[PDB]
Amino acid sequence: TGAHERTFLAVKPDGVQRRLVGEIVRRFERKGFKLVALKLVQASEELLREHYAELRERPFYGRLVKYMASGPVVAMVWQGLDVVRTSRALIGATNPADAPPGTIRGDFCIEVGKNLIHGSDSVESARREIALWFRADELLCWEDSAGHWLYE
Amino acid sequence: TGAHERTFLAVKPDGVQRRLVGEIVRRFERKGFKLVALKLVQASEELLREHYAELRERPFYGRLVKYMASGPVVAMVWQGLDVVRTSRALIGATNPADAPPGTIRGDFCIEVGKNLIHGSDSVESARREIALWFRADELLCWEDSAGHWLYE
Amino acid sequence: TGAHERTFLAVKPDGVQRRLVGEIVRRFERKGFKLVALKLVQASEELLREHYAELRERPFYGRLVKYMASGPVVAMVWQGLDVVRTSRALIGATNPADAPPGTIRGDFCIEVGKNLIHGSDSVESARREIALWFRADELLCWEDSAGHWLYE
Amino acid sequence: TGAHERTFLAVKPDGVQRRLVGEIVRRFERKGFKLVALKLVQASEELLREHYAELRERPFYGRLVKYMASGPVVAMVWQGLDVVRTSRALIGATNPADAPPGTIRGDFCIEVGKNLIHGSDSVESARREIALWFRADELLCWEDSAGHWLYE
Amino acid sequence: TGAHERTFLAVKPDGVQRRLVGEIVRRFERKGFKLVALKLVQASEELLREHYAELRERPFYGRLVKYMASGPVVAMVWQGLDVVRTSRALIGATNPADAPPGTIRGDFCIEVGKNLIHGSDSVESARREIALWFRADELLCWEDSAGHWLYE
Amino acid sequence: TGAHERTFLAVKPDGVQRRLVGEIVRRFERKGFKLVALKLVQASEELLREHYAELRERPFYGRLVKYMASGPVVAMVWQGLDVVRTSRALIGATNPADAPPGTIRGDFCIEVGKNLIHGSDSVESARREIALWFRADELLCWEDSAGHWLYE
Ligand SMILES: Nc1ncnc2c1ncn2[C@@H]1O[C@H](COP(=O)(O)OP(=O)(O)O)[C@@H](O)[C@H]1O
Ligand SMILES: Nc1ncnc2c1ncn2[C@@H]1O[C@H](COP(=O)(O)OP(=O)(O)O)[C@@H](O)[C@H]1O
Ligand SMILES: Nc1ncnc2c1ncn2[C@@H]1O[C@H](COP(=O)(O)OP(=O)(O)O)[C@@H](O)[C@H]1O
Ligand SMILES: Nc1ncnc2c1ncn2[C@@H]1O[C@H](COP(=O)(O)OP(=O)(O)O)[C@@H](O)[C@H]1O
Ligand SMILES: Nc1ncnc2c1ncn2[C@@H]1O[C@H](COP(=O)(O)OP(=O)(O)O)[C@@H](O)[C@H]1O
Ligand SMILES: Nc1ncnc2c1ncn2[C@@H]1O[C@H](COP(=O)(O)OP(=O)(O)O)[C@@H](O)[C@H]1O
Ligand SMILES: [Mg+2]
Ligand SMILES: [Mg+2]
Ligand SMILES: [Mg+2]
Ligand SMILES: [Mg+2]
Ligand SMILES: [Mg+2]
Ligand SMILES: [Mg+2]
Repeated sequence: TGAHERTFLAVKPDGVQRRLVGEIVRRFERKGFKLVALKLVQASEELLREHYAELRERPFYGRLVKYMASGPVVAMVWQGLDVVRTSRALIGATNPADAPPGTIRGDFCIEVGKNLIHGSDSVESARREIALWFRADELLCWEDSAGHWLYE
Repeated sequence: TGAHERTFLAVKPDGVQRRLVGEIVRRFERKGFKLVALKLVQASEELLREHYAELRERPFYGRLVKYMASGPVVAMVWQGLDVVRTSRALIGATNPADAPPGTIRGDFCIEVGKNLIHGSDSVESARREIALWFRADELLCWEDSAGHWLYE
Repeated sequence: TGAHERTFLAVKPDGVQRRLVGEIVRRFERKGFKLVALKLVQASEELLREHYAELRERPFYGRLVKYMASGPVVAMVWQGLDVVRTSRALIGATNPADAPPGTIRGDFCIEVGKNLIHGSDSVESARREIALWFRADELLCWEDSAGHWLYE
Repeated sequence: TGAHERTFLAVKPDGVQRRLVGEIVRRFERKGFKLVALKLVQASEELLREHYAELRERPFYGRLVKYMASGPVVAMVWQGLDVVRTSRALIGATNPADAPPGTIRGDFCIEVGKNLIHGSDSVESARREIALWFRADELLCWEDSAGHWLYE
Repeated sequence: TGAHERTFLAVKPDGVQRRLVGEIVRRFERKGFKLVALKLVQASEELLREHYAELRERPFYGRLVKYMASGPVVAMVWQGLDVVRTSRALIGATNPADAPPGTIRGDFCIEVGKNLIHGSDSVESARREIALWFRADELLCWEDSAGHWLYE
Repeated sequence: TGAHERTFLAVKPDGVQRRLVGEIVRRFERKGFKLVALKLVQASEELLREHYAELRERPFYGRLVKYMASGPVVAMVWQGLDVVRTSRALIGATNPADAPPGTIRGDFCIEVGKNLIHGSDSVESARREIALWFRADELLCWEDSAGHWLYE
């Protein structure tokens, strides 16, 4: 897919509550990525248990699911070259204490449980997460007039 | 409704294309308003013709509808005291040439046909537009921890 | 006093709680005014009752005093030409609904009771307020290297 | 000329010294205007005396000319619909004390002699000033990919 | 102390003179740390010689003390989990040439002697510096309504 | 030359088209570097072939030259201690995928061909590039009043 690669990002409840949705979106916009889906949702525990299926054996799993179900999240899909890996780099390490200044977590967060945002960790994860959170008809193709200035 | 008043805002295609979605959202966030719904959509001509029903006899109606249907828009609902009138003030006059610096249109736009954003013009318009664009289950009630610092 | 005019500003508890101290300070810094005093304090009811002596007959007086005593404020003195009147303009109208975008209240606030900041309303008020909140030895004289580029 | 209208702007020495060149340029860029010329120069007294010929009888003329010749200025030409009048609005009133917050002078200046920037006051003034400061071969025609999103 | 850990920061004279006090405070605010003390002061040589006691053998010690005593500084205490180590990371390396973009020194400074800010290098250093610069009654306890969104 | 070291930077056509000229200039301004030359130009292929002489055997050379000649660039000279190496660090790695957040390319770009800006790679390169792009009389000496706060 190359430049058509996509990732799933979600602003977590702490990001909404601390009024950082615009700030986060703006960082992906200024980087050059293309927004292809967006909605504010209250995720069910059922969806979240599937979202985090791979973490089912971790001791924080129960609390992570409860937390993510506790308030609104902003679900998003972004498109562009290497968007999965690059998004992860813009977000910064899982634990904000390891995330350098300049990253979202490095600039805005302190603790692993309140780290503002989720990003898919691979192309395959993004495929799964996009399908889980969004119908095909919520993913928009639009002609991106900036593309000429971001890509050869 | 008082502090529960709501308005409908939409970032128009020019706002998406020029990468101002985050910028716009951030201005409503920093003002203190509560985001209660959000989605990126491709609006149909049918929806837009009803959205702009009051302008049906004006000669720009056709091209307004075509333009708004020509690319993705970011549909939003914001909640708070006097949110309809205050949102209109943050956005600025219809014609950007009359919108002072500090407003969205005053800072970011030049011409009336490319003026970035729609806001409801009254509480009754907001009522109609919210129902037209969003189901009840897309409008989220969340406990706003900032509310104590915005309201008495 | 001319360019030596001074005003008293205070970031109110809502400004501290919403993390807008730096934002506010930065607006006075970028304007060209000279910071001559600064401290984070918890104001007593006794001080606040005198600070707001002129409002003693108003129905919001009791609640205003209690609120301002309820949490830390950032007390400040700024110096420069016409600083009292210009600070009031940067802050915006008492009621944020009347404060245009570009002002502190217009950009960041909604309601008259949670309006972020106090500014002296006149040179006489500033005289009184500066004396009430700060000792002479908390007001600092420093050689301002920017002064040649702000003043003729 | 319509959307091909042009104005002459100059960041004055105080704007260079206070490091606000980027800030100012960014405000015209975000507004949608097209940059068609730009250079850092040290203007001669001869040029400045002609630039300000209409102010020759005013008491500040001598000091204005000397000051503008005392350091580098950033000379610019911007193009777009109503750019002369709109530029003046973004800049704000001559005397910064009358320039509201949101404008360049309202946000960044205090005194009439140190007011950061010059803008042409009319289409005829811009014609004269552009010719005086720039050769025809310093004014660049480029295909503006944003134009589709700023104009009908 | 965990989340009650505290560090001492000081904006040095160059930070005040270049008008970066707001900018610096804003970076600590947006990170989530809690401001518990703040004042603008002119530090004595006596205090500064003790502040920098560990550097007494170094060749820049005399000049460092003189410089820090030469103009106002903004003394601060910040509270939060791992605040001492994280503050140092937000500030960046001692020598700004080694401080990456995104850090305060990486974004705003060039030279080791003009590096904007001091931060305690350990919990014990912070304890000592807090006691040296502030009385107990200048350190404020306030109920932090954002804490729920920064900490588990 | 020490603090008199100079580098050549150029905002490439993508930086002009995406409206990031002010943003880029502002980063060099806030760092403390001194702007000593600036112009918007349309570079000839002849000049660009010499500019990029060392890359003549690389497969992108033809397309790089054509691209850089295809639209306006903003040519600049900046002065200060270690400005060549530090500029390169602020810009970030050639390939934006390797450029961390906080850098220009890390924040604003995706692909190596659309990476916003050129910076000299050494003191000798800067010497050559400055002479190639600018006459001696376009390089300005001005007294930098901020220098006392950037340098010891
Ligand atoms: N030790 C922990 N305690 C609490 N929450 C944790 C912990 N480790 C991870 N989490 C949370 O779970 C989320 C998912 O964990 P994981 O998938 O391993 O990391 P990532 O989100 O970086 O892919 C994290 O982003 C974080 O909010
Ligand atoms: N003369 C015009 N030509 C083109 N578009 C127009 C014209 N007048 C208004 N419009 C467009 O129609 C939209 C709706 O018009 P109106 O409802 O009167 O204004 P507003 O959006 O400020 O409530 C405007 O926001 C603008 O984009
Ligand atoms: N009607 C009101 N209800 C609640 N609080 C009010 C009301 N009017 C004023 N206040 C509060 O009292 C403060 C002081 O009032 P006043 O001195 O008249 O205004 P200002 O602060 O603009 O000088 C206001 O800034 C506001 O926070
Ligand atoms: N009384 C004054 N003292 C000092 N400088 C002044 C005075 N009046 C005007 N100036 C300066 O002269 C410039 C040109 O004056 P004028 O052309 O009337 O204003 P404008 O710049 O708004 O077109 C102003 O921008 C200001 O910098
Ligand atoms: N070689 C030097 N020349 C001048 N000043 C220096 C030098 N090295 C360090 N300093 C200054 O002394 C301060 C204290 O030194 P040190 O305690 O090592 O650094 P830090 O502030 O990073 O803990 C530095 O922040 C810097 O301003
Ligand atoms: N593989 C490539 N494909 C396309 N363009 C490239 C490639 N490698 C380099 N370039 C472009 O050519 C410019 C010059 O390359 P080079 O001089 O090696 O890098 P730098 O700009 O870091 O000094 C780069 O900045 C980039 O825009
Ligand atoms: Mg994960
Ligand atoms: Mg309307
Ligand atoms: Mg009052
Ligand atoms: Mg004039
Ligand atoms: Mg130290
Ligand atoms: Mg190179």
